[PDB]
Amino acid sequence: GPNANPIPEHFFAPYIDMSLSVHKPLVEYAKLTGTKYFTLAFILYSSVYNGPAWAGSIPLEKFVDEVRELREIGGEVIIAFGGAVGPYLCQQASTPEQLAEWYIKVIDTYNATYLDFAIEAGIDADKLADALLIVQRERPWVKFSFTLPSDPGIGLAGGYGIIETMAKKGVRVDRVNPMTMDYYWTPSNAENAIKVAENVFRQLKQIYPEKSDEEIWKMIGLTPMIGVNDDKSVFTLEDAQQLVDWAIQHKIGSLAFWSVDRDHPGPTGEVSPLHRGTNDPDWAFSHVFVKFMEAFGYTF
Ligand SMILES: [Mg+2]
Repeated sequence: GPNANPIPEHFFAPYIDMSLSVHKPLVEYAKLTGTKYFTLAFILYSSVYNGPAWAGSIPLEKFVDEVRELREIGGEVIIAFGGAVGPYLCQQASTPEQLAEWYIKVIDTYNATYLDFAIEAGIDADKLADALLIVQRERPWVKFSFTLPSDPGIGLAGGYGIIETMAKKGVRVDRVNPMTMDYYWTPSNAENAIKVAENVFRQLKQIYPEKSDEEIWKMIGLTPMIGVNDDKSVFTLEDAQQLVDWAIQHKIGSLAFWSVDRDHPGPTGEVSPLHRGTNDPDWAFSHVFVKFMEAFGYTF
């Protein structure tokens, strides 16, 4: 369309922390990473603006021009809410109507076609669902993704209840995107990411028993944390390659990772927003994950 582009059927849209002072133009990241799709993170409640803002108080509209320029090369974005720290819009809003108004302001500012709810903290899932019923009614072209903590012993944790609530309420669930990271008791590697994927497959089959195997895999995305994780385990470049190959074979809907600005070498094991604590060259993980899209027709 004139102000929005198609996202491929099998896509890779890694997270960019928009609040970092190192932030490059989106078009520059496209050139460097090889992907022209990104998940922009995170919108939170700003007390200063009494509404949505990046990391809870950078002006909402700051990146409109960057998104326009990315769209000029055929790129597109997913706008993400939430993340590790609150206050989330869905926590601060007193009513689902207020919450939907805020989500719609974000959609309208960016002409967004896809939203991501990265729900890590405790929330009122009923209020969220009620808000999203309003959003999908008013903005019926906007897809919803849910990015949620996971563990290779269980699949989704409390986030399972969120998806259950969505499905019951009749809220569209376009993507379920477990965060395959930070288990603490077992390492963040490809084997464990695949176990999470399999568990989530079973979880979604329970909610949507009428869906085919291929329909369920299409709903699933996986998001590792590249290189060193918060628990000192390391999701390696070999893990990336193994996961990409598995993802291609299973024809899953999407991959992402935390994060674009971490895709640089750094001192071994150091946790940073600016590098991944491994020795792989700049953009090495990005280039491996792009192979997922390339299997299914993508070229850039
Ligand atoms: Mg929120």
